[PDB]
Amino acid sequence: VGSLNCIVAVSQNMGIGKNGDLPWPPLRNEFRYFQRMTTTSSVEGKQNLVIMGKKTWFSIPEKNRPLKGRINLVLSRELKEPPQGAHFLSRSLDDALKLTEQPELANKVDMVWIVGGSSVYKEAMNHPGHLKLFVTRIMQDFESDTFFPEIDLEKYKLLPEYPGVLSDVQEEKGIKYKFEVYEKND
Ligand SMILES: NC(=O)C1=CN([C@@H]2O[C@H](COP(=O)(O)OP(=O)(O)OC[C@H]3O[C@@H](n4cnc5c(N)ncnc54)[C@H](OP(=O)(O)O)[C@@H]3O)[C@@H](O)[C@H]2O)C=CC1
Ligand SMILES: Cc1sc2nc(N)[nH]c(=O)c2c1Sc1ccc(C(=O)N[C@@H](CCC(=O)O)C(=O)O)cc1
Repeated sequence: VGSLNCIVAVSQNMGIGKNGDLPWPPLRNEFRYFQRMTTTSSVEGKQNLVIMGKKTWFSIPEKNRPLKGRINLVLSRELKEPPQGAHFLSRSLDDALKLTEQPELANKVDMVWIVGGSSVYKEAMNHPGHLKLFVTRIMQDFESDTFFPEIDLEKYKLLPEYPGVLSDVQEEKGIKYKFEVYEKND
């Protein structure tokens, strides 16, 4: 198994969701960035693993589930088995990450990407060791009912460059946004 990473898009007021979807209208190139980051694996013969809560799973359009080219894992303590289309089910983040070490996955998984929601982002952000956050800053306020936890900048350093991530301001549908990469090690 390789690196541990979170990825999120967040408004200025720290919103990530409203009513089971995103706070903003569809930003097609932003979605494509999510796809490219989470799918792209530098290691031959491996895929990346995506870890998500149950509501996040059901917020992805059924036509796009499972996220293609990635191993899809859902966190739930109420489900008895993975939802239709998903590959794995875990009862805790610690369990999911230990599973990547088991014989069924140990040599299949390159990067791990945590794709939300709010509880798993908060727990991940405080997981030991080396972790990166790929954050899209949506530069407007949007009504939301689900929020991103606080990024502790004493530990998470905003990187001044990263290969493959555009540095300039993007704009779709009249909404400006920018890509950021943070890293901690503790
Ligand atoms: N802007 C963006 O980047 C993102 C936006 N979103 C949005 O956020 C909303 C969904 O997020 P949110 O409401 O936070 O919900 P989650 O996706 O976190 O789903 C919560 C459910 O997942 C299970 N769960 C969560 N964490 C764990 C855990 N560590 N171990 C075991 N089970 C866990 C629980 O299910 P159970 O009760 O079955 O145990 C819990 O009720 C939607 O609006 C979605 O569109 C989501 C991700 C990213
Ligand atoms: C669950 C997360 S993490 C995240 N991080 C960033 N930067 N942007 C987001 O919008 C999301 C979301 S919400 C989301 C909902 C649907 C999809 C989706 O349907 N993705 C498909 C299709 C992508 C595409 O149509 O461009 C894919 O990754 O293959 C992706 C993310």
